[PDB]
Amino acid sequence: SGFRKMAFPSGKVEGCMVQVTCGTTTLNGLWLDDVVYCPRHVICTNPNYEDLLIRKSNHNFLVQAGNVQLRVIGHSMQNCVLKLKVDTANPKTPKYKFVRIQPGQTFSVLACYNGSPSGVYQCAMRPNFTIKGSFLNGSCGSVGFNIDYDCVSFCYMHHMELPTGVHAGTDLEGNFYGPFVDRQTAQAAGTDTTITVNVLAWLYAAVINGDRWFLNRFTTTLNDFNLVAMKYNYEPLTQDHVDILGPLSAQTGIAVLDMCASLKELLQNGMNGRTILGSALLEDEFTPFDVVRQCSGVTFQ
Amino acid sequence: SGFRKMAFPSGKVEGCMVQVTCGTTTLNGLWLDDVVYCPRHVICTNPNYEDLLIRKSNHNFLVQAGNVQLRVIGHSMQNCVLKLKVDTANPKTPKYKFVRIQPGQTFSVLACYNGSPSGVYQCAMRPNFTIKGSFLNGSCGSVGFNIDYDCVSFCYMHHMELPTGVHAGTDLEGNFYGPFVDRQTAQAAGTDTTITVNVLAWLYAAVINGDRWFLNRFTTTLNDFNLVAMKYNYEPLTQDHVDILGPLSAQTGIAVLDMCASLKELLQNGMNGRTILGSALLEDEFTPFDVVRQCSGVTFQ
Ligand SMILES: *[C@H](O)[C@H](C[C@@H]1CCNC1=O)NC(=O)[C@H](CC1CC1)NC(=O)[C@@H](NC(=O)OCc1ccccc1)C(C)(C)C
Ligand SMILES: *[C@H](O)[C@H](C[C@@H]1CCNC1=O)NC(=O)[C@H](CC1CC1)NC(=O)[C@@H](NC(=O)OCc1ccccc1)C(C)(C)C
Repeated sequence: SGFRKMAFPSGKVEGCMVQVTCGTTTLNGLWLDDVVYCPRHVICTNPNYEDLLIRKSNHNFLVQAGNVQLRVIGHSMQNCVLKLKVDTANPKTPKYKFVRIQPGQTFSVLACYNGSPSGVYQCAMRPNFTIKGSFLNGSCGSVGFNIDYDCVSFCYMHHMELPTGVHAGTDLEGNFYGPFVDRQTAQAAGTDTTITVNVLAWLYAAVINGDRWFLNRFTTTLNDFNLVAMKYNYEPLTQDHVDILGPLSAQTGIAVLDMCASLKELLQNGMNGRTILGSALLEDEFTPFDVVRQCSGVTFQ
Repeated sequence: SGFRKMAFPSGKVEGCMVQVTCGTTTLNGLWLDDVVYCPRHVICTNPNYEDLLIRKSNHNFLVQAGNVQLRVIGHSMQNCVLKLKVDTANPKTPKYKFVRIQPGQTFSVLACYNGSPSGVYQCAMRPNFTIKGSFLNGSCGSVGFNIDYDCVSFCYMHHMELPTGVHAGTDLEGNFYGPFVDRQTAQAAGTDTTITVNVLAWLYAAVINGDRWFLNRFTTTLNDFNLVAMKYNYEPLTQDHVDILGPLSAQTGIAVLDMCASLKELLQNGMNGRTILGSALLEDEFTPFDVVRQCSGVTFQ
């Protein structure tokens, strides 16, 4: 019992983190096989990164793997990431993949400074393609990831903080999530919405854990719910979302559209001082998979 | 910027987790040097664990270190933990200590099943010596820990779930936190309180992060605050607590007793639909150290 916002164990990723210093910029890099990936804004000196990178030399890049130097034997840029070719393959390279996630999906973040891990936490890709992380100067190059059995799917590399305190970054192929650029220009996040399928998943987690007070006799149609969703700045719920909530609906014996009726009432009436799973707000950064994973006990290695 | 409930990187602990099977009980163990620590209720068959342990043989204990067998060459019981002497020292043993924490202190939990890590999350030792964890059948033997630079301080080993869905366990010397026993007798948690110094720390985190709406002109004395604390089932605030909040008070320029006045108003008036750091409740599982750590970026290795 219990429900916590739970990150993946970070060991496999910790073994990949290195420090990349170039000029007076230090940030983190990800060392997989004989390549170190890091944000291209580590490059010296509106910037024109192809200009800037040709002025570079391999010896300009100081890569720190713990206390061991890594000799850079080549470099290239891939969209907004730099790939530093090094002469030693990381002996701790896990089985891995580069995946791009969808808004509403969750991942763990290993926050790092100077190539050293500070902490691990979970978050979601918001509908507006930002993440609500916890990142200070020097955190660039920290990565986000999911683990499936033994394989690390890297999905995020951190690049910048936007002026609402939210964060933006790229996939590991260097392509930004959202309409952001690695320029210290005026950029704004854009209007966010609540991830409806996740809120419903979390309501199922609450039921599995004994919070039942928000349940009701009522029911509703998918269209009548989506009419209320739009009013409260919730994302529309699709038949695919109803399908993915299926297993949770089966386990609890509450039909998806019934749990939607509960959410409608919660949206129109509030919680009246009650809490759900220790929260006084409707939580939307747990996916249906996160809930099943946590309430069935799937492990990794 | 940002504030997340952040766990320590779990790598150093992941390398210590093993599976201990004995009869039809499987749970987790902690493998440090040539000893495996696990809950003594793994023992066969109101139980009398000294009786039960003498009936035992070394070969009764199946210790799984990944896919490698560990031969048990001796066993002894230390309070409510078993120490299984094995013939191989764990080559991945970190620098470590066994520490007992105080109510109000926080730690990371590496939740494990069958010796394999499932996830990592942060929590606090409640004033009533329970923790609000996330634990399913098979999680016993999972540990809680803090990391200071390179040294892992183990503080918790998981043993049981109480009938409110909260969790109880021991330090690594086998001594329970709180008045609990490793007996499937009727046991109840006992009345909990809110950890006041932590709530104030979290309010300082909010100010550091730009939430300022709850701040006020007012002030108050330590005794007049503690009179309001007692009314709302908050722990009393001591001059020592005021002292530890000192650094946060300095950084923000808000005197501790002023932030107490803010908390009084929040207690008497509620939040009126506002949120603080993404919460509609007053959060009390961040210590002053957790806040400083996260808003200054301390790392580990
Ligand atoms: C890399 O270590 C840091 C991490 C960053 C610093 C504080 N929190 C963080 O996550 N990243 C950077 O320093 C960025 C480098 C730029 C991309 C090449 N810069 C920023 O994050 C930057 N934000 C920014 O310039 O974009 C928003 C903006 C700019 C101007 C006007 C309005 C909005 C800041 C200002 C945070 C350093
Ligand atoms: C070890 O893997 C499990 C972990 C436990 C199961 C579900 N969530 C958990 O954290 N621990 C046990 O199975 C415990 C072993 C007992 C200590 C020797 N048992 C329990 O946790 C047990 N709880 C319990 O017996 O105490 C509370 C109680 C008992 C009777 C009447 C009122 C209250 C349960 C019932 C959860 C298995």
